[PDB]
Amino acid sequence: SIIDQNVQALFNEISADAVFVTYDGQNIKKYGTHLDRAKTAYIPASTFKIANALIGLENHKATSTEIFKWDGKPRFFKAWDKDFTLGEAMQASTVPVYQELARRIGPSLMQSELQRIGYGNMQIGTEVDQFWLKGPLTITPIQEVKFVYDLAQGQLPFKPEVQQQVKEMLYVERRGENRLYAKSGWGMAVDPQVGWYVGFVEKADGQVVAFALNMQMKAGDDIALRKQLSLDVLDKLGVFHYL
Ligand SMILES: *C(=O)[C@H](CO)[C@@H]1N[C@@H](C(=O)O)C(C)(C)S1
Repeated sequence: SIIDQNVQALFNEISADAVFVTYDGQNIKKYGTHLDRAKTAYIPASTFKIANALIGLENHKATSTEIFKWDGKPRFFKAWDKDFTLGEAMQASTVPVYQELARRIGPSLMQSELQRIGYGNMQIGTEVDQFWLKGPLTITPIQEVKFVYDLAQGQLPFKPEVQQQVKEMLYVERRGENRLYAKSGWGMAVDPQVGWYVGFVEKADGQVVAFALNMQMKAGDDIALRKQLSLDVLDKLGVFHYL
């Protein structure tokens, strides 16, 4: 109860509309400045890389050790003018690498797969390398936590080793034997801009707590806030304490 209060007091800083959803395989809990956001579907943005990677590896469109060579065309961030493996690109949010992946998957296979796994509204439109960045694909924060919780538990409808590979692409840090897995997202090409920070905390016992920060974004917002806010919540909840 007071834990739940200590979490809300963090959201007093946050002028933006936000929601923080947690899941432990039984109960969904909601926190933030605007709770209806948990039931609302938004474009997945870079959080789709999780599903994309899974779909690609499952269908032999790539390997986890394969290197996606840079084409020489300067990308949106100078950081992306480089060669990447799916894991390195996952950490760096290298959009062009996953665009290449989506193109290799193709629109037919991408459609059937998203339908098979029930990922959000399962709509891709006509551009197989754009749907997650500008719609029509949408997904709710509740759908994100249930999806990412299953990845943690190896319960998604994919090969164990495929789920394993994508899981470790999301690894951030550990404290004791509690491990933090996460993925950030910023739907920059839509009004309103959507900000994501989706993941889970794996406690060595075997118990997992999946999480999903979903908030309103604006031009010029601090890129580090989403993660930082999420860690501040995970600390106050007792799921992932600071040192
Ligand atoms: C994916 O959500 C975007 C591409 O539009 C990339 N990821 C962002 C993020 O996770 O913070 C970015 C601002 C690095 S760009």
